[PDB]
Amino acid sequence: VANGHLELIFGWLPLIGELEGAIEYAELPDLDFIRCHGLHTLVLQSTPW
RNA sequence: GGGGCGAAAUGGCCUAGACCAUGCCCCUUGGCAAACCCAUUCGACCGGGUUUGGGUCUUCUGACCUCGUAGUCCGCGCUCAGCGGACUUCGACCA
Repeated sequence: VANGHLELIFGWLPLIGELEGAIEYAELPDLDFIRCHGLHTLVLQSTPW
C-alpha cells in the first residue's frame, strides 16, 4: 500500500497542473464597455395665424 | 381628405447618428345691418322668402363726394369765407 498510494498520487499530480492552469485562466481580468443616451425637452410658446 | 412631426408621451436603434411603431397639431369657416310678403282670434307667432349695405359722373381707363394709411416739407403769415394748412401715394361689405 505504501508504494501503491505513492504511485497513485504521483499519477494524480499532473492533473492538478492543468486544474491550477484553468483556475488561473478563470482570473484573467477582461471586460468590455457600456454606453447610453438620453434627451429631455420643453415647449417654449405658440401663437395662431 | 389634405398636410405636419419626429419632435413632445413612451417602445426597436439606442458612443453617435438617422429612421421607425403606436402616437400626437390644424381645415372643414364664419358674420352681415336694414326695408317688405303670407293664413289668422281673419297678425301677435315662431319660423321662412325678396330688395338693399361706402356711393356716383362715362363706377371703360380717369375723376367728384368721403374717409382710412403712410412720407415730406410745414406757418410761425398771408388771405373777402379765413385758418392751423400744405403737397405725393396705397385701400376702401366685415374677422
